[PDB]
Amino acid sequence: STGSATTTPIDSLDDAYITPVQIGTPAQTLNLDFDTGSSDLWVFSSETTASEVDGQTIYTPSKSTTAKLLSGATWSISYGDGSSSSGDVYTDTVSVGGLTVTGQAVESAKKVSSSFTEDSTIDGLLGLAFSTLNTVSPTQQKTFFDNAKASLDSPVFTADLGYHAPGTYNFGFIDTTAYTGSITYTAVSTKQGFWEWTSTGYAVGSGTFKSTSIDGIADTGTTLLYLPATVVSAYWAQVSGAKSSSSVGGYVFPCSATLPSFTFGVGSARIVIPGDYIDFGPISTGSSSCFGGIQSSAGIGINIFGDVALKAAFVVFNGATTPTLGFASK
Ligand code: NA
Repeated sequence: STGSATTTPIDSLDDAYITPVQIGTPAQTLNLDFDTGSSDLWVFSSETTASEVDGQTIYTPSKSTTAKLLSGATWSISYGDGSSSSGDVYTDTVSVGGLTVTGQAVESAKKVSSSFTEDSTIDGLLGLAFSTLNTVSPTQQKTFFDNAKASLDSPVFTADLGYHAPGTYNFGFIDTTAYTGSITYTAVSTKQGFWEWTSTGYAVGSGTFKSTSIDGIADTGTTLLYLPATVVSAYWAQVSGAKSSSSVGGYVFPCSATLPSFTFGVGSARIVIPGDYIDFGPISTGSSSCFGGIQSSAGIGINIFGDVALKAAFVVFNGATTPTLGFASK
């Protein structure tokens, strides 16, 4: 089997992407944030504290003829941005882009933190990291990918995120029309439950490539590119008037600037992030200070190749017995 679903930016900045997901019988379609940096499929629901729901579409298990309470199971998750959610668990039928899993754990939120309530466009998350990070207690649950894997034509999914445009998540096949050149594969460590890999270096604009190992995760659920402070300083030094602002919480730059590209290495291959991808716009409405899309990972404890990096590539998440990542230009 295979599946193919379009993923759509939630706003004009590509802060996140939403993908429709069919849950239950008859289908309830919710727009989920597919997150390769977490392992829970959780949804706003009929159980969510009413004051914490503001425009989201909710999953109502009582209206699904295939929903079953996973008795005694609870979940609770905290993300890198300080957001959180928790609740109980149902099993149900879940379909993505025509690919169906029966008996998927669907984590029903009783509580969500303010950042979820305030984002009316995201109805929940669908985790695509390794199932070792799933938070369901006392019986850990599998991701949608892990449950689908054995049925797939190939044990892979691909992320093809758009810049200010829709893109695609495919399950079970490589679309050889969706990228240019060849795919370069690189080793993954699953030791922390993430799609963790080592980039071979970087360049700033038309500058020389610096060969240096940068361990990080491929995380579709993180907006920005978080790299070591040396790398990030080197990048922003090439933008007149850019500075790190403790008050704003990262590097800002004059909105009048033209940003340089940023290149990252994947083995001997190179993925170029155009400068425009690094502009996250005014820090507040009408400001002439703009927020940068490359930020320091210092204090986060891991480098994160989030959407700013991933949307410059066609990315293969290879879930074979020895997982690997693939990157192609597109
Ligand atoms: Na922000």
